[PDB]
Amino acid sequence: IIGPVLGLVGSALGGLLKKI
Repeated sequence: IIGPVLGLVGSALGGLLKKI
């Protein structure tokens, strides 16, 4: 991927959303 950052944050973004 052009930027693994956007991909990694997006992952933690769904994990934080789980209990959000």
